[PDB]
Amino acid sequence: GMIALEMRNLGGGEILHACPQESLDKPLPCIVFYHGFTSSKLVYSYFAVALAEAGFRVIMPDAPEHGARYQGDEAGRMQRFWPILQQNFREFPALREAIIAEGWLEGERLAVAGASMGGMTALGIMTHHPELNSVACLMGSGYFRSLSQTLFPSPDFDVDSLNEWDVSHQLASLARRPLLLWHGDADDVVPPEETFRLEQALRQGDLAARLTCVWQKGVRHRITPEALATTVAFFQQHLA
Amino acid sequence: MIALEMRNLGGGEILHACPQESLDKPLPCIVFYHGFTSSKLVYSYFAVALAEAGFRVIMPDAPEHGARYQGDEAGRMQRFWPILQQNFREFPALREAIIAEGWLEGERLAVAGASMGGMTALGIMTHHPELNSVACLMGSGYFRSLSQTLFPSPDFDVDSLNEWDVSHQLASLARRPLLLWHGDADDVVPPEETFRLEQALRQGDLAARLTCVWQKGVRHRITPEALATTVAFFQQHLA
Repeated sequence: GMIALEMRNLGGGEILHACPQESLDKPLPCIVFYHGFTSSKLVYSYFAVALAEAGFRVIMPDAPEHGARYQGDEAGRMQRFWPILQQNFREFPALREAIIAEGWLEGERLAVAGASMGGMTALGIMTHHPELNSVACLMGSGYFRSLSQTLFPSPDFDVDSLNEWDVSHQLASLARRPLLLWHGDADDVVPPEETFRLEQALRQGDLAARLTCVWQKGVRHRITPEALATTVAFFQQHLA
Repeated sequence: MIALEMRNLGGGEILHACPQESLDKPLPCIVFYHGFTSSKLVYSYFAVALAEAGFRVIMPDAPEHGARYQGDEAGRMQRFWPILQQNFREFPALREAIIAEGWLEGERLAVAGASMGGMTALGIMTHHPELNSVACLMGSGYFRSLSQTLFPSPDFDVDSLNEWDVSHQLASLARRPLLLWHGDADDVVPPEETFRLEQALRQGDLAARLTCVWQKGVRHRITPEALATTVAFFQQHLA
């Protein structure tokens, strides 16, 4: 069916909202989707299209220093990946409250998803919010302390700031609700081992009963039609 | 606020996006072609961005992609070049279908695409000087030579690409505004493809309508800057 999409201000910033046309004036199951680093909610808006076509409401915010928040300091942003990620985690409760205040959320049917930096965001949120319906992380990681040593390392940022969010001491929270981990097995940006290590830790700990882990052979750091279909099908089995 | 729908035209599924207030009105239209092994849904952010700018956007499936993909992953990898050639050939019928829907205002029609889709847009250009403007993002016009290195297709007659290859008809690329965008670290479609076309047009005195945009350090990926450049280009030429 037909979907509606709009840019709207919510919680003090700009979001992208998509939903079925026939449900603009109704609460719905909602997915917050977080975009990747140096990308934007508009570049990742195909997730909103695909999920709204499946009947969901999708809310896409701007990460710090991205989208309408970006002021052109490209070199500085390159040095602030990890503080940007940390602020992304911290902004989730206020965003949830703003969604609820709009009348957009049906009950407790709220999920969180993202790709790359956005998938890292989703996993960190999950450690603090296992009441969520379900979570998806595509070509991401939960091992922030480790990965911040090599991937876009941030000068003058204390790695201890990531302690509360890193998934190493939070695996039972990741096991509490349905979790999708997707990764291309040839990723040359976020190593596939980030996701393999998490899958193996959950399985070895008897914490994998709610885990869906999908690998795509030969795929690098890019979302494919198969990854998108996997994401939609996952939410159709838990959030719908 | 924009509206987006899937529509079935003559047995082919298309993605259509436009401003909600204009659903029942003709508009300037952009046909956007997706990349190889991708789909119109994965590239639908172009439809979102351009509809937010006031355009109607029509996105079809390439042969063996989207709703036309019915299996044979391995076979599809061997058929890049016949898929591209058939993508060129389908444009007139697609335009006729768009017009039959009442979607197109006059002759205000442009084509664009990324990767294989940008190749498609350039090939269409060579045969359609009546178009308003054309955009090719991280693509190439040098089909005959590129077919020997990028996803080569066995048992495909390369000579059938000669009628489409831009290097056999440089003046046709100069007839209308043309955007070439490329990331200079692209490891899938080499940036040299775009550099060589820009230089060929400049050396032929055929670059007066050419806009060439590079992004330093960017690989085979559409960035927010590339997307903004595409929107700004069509605003310049469809206004």
